[PDB]
Order: sequence, then C-alpha cells, then structure tokens
Amino acid sequence: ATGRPEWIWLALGTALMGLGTLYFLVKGMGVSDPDAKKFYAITTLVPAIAFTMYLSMLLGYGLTMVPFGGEQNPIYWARYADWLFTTPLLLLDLALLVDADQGTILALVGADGIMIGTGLVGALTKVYSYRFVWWAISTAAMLYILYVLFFGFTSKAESMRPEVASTFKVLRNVTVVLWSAYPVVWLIGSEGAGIVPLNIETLLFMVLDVSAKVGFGLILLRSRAIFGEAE
Ligand SMILES: CCCCCCCC/C=C/CCCCCCCC(=O)OC[C@H](O)CO
Ligand SMILES: CCCCCCCC/C=C\CCCCCCCC(=O)OC[C@H](O)CO
Ligand SMILES: CCCCCCCC/C=C\CCCCCCCC(=O)OC[C@H](O)CO
Ligand SMILES: CCCCCCCC/C=C\CCCCCCCC(=O)OC[C@H](O)CO
Ligand SMILES: CCCCCCCC/C=C\CCCCCCCC(=O)OC[C@H](O)CO
Ligand SMILES: *C/C=C(C)/C=C/C=C(C)/C=C/C1=C(C)CCCC1(C)C
Repeated sequence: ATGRPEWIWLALGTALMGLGTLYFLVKGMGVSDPDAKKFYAITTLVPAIAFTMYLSMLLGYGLTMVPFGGEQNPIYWARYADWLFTTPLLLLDLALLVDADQGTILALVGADGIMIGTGLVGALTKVYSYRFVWWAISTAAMLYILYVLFFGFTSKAESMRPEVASTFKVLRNVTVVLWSAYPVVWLIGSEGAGIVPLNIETLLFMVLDVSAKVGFGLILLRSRAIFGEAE
C-alpha cells in the first residue's frame, strides 16, 4: 500500500468522501419535505459511491496494468466505475432544480454515459494513437452537456422562483469550470501524453473530485431552493 507514492492522496480522498457522506446523512435526518428528501438522497449517494471507489484504489483492487508505448502503465480503472454512477446523479440534481422536461434529462444522462464509457475504452486501449481518438469523442460528448446546461437550463431557470434561479446559476458555473478540467488532466497525465507524473495527477483528481462532490453538495443543501414553497 505505502509502496505507491500516490497512496497519501488516495487516503485523504477516502477520508474526505467518508466524512462528507456522514455529514450529509446526519443533516438529512428528519427532513420531511418530499422535494427536499429527493435532493438529500441524490446528493448523499454521490460521496458514498466515491468513498467506496477511493477505498478500492487505496487497497489496490481498482488498479490494473495496461501496456502501451513499450511500458506497463498503471491505470486506475475504478475512477470510471465511480464516475459512471456519480456524474449522472449530479446532472439529475441540476435538472430537478430547474424542472427539466423528461426528453432533456434522457439526452443529458445518455450523453454522460457515452462520455464516461468512451473515456474508459480510451484508458484501456493498447494502441497509443487510438487512445486520443476516444478522448476526442468523449470530449465532444462533454461539450454537448455543457451546451445544454447553458442554452437549455439557464433559459428555464430564469422563469422560476428567484432562489431557484440564483442557486442554479452558481451550481452551473461551479460545474462548468470543474468538469472542464478533467479532460485536460487526463490528456497531460499518465493516461495520455505522460507529462505530469501519476502522483501529481492523483492529487489533482482528488482536489477536483472533493470540490465537485462535497463542495457542490454543501452549496446545494444549504439553499432554500430544495424546499417546496410553503406557508
Ligand atoms: C482550498 C484550500 C486548499 C488549497 C489547495 C489547492 C492546491 C491544488 C494542488 C495543486 C498543484 C500543486 C502540485 C505540487 C507541485 C509539484 C511539482 C514539482 O515540484 O515537480 C518538481 C520536479 O521535481 C522538477 O520539475
Ligand atoms: C467512515 C464512514 C464511511 C462512510 C459511510 C459508508 C458508506 C457506505 C454505507 C452505507 C449507505 C448508507 C445510505 C446511503 C444512502 C443515503 C440516502 C439518504 O440520505 O436519503 C435521505 C432521504 O431523505 C431518505 O428518504
Ligand atoms: C441511482 C443509481 C445508484 C447506483 C448505485 C451503484 C453503486 C455501486 C457501488 C460500488 C461497487 C462497484 C463494483 C464494481 C465491480 C467491478 C468488478 C469487476 O468486474 O472486476 C473484474 C476483475 O475481477 C478485476 O479487474
Ligand atoms: C449507467 C448509467 C445510467 C444509470 C445511472 C443512474 C443515474 C440516474 C437515473 C436516471 C435518468 C433517467 C430519467 C430520470 C428523470 C425523471 C425525473 C422526472 O422527470 O420527474 C419524474 C417524477 O415522476 C416527477 O414527479
Ligand atoms: C470548453 C472547456 C473544455 C475544453 C477542453 C478541451 C481543451 C483542449 C486543449 C488543448 C490541447 C493542447 C495539447 C498540448 C499537448 C502537447 C504535449 C506534447 O506532446 O509536448 C511534450 C511536452 O510538452 C514536452 O515537455
Ligand atoms: C465526481 C466526479 C466528476 C464530476 C467527474 C467528472 C469527469 C469528467 C467530466 C470526465 C471527462 C473526460 C473527458 C471529457 C475526456 C477524457 C476522459 C474523461 C473521462 C476524464
């Protein structure tokens, strides 16, 4: 375990996702409003899944070796198992906040599945040049998601309760900045061109993951937007 220099960031990531899960679980105890219950359930599940997949990486289960470029390269495949389930949940929190129509939700979740699934194929591909073909397809799926969040969701939020509009705008901006960083880290890190070493890459994804999951949830669950309007 300690024989891998990145273990300290995996240990810190496990601890922070675990503590985040417990805080949201205790906070949501006794919430009775049905609309608020939905946001607490979605938002508490996100760090609980990431906790399990950080632990699997720390203990060494979620790592495999992929030959390319005449080397055996360590690839943490557990990240994609986490993101397959947690990235659609985070998009569902945003879509429920703006009362998105069912067709737009399906479009978003399906494009997200394509983004993560092609990321995994690129991560496990043994022909070096083809890894970047899958990266480009996955990045095109991400750009579709960001387009909808700006030119679909913003338009509808603006016609809703003012607290819904202001909380959506903030969460939208957090999401666009943080999600856009992931394809860059992958391209310069050990899965791509190999310029940044694996221990620094693991630090960068841990800062991004905690911010995009526990930071995002702290903003959302402190807002009055998740409660129905009631006397
Ligand atoms: C909100 C409060 C928390 C704030 C925390 C945010 C920091 C995020 C981490 C960033 C990158 C820093 C990576 C550390 C730099 C190591 C690079 C290096 O030193 O490599 C040298 C090499 O030996 C010769 O080139
Ligand atoms: C050190 C601590 C480690 C971290 C803990 C280990 C995580 C794995 C265990 C359990 C799943 C617990 C339940 C996860 C689902 C929570 C959903 C929820 O909060 O629902 C609220 C809603 O209001 C209800 O109707
Ligand atoms: C609303 C939807 C909520 C969805 C909640 C789902 C949470 C699932 C969490 C965790 C375990 C993931 C386990 C992944 C198992 C992969 C095992 C495997 O195939 O390993 C192959 C081989 O043995 C070695 O490489
Ligand atoms: C493996 C990747 C896929 C599984 C990962 C799990 C992610 C979340 C699940 C589903 C999105 C499907 C559409 C769900 C949108 C329904 C929300 C809605 O429109 O409202 C309906 C409600 O009945 C009004 O009262
Ligand atoms: C809209 C927000 C999301 C946008 C996300 C898409 C961004 C794509 C950016 C850049 C490609 C730059 C490629 C630079 C890679 C060259 C690396 C190389 O081979 O150089 C060797 C190294 O520099 C010797 O030390
Ligand atoms: C909880 C973790 C989050 C919000 C992770 C988000 C991950 C992405 C937006 C990843 C995107 C990628 C690409 C667009 C292309 C290359 C590979 C990926 C999967 C890193």
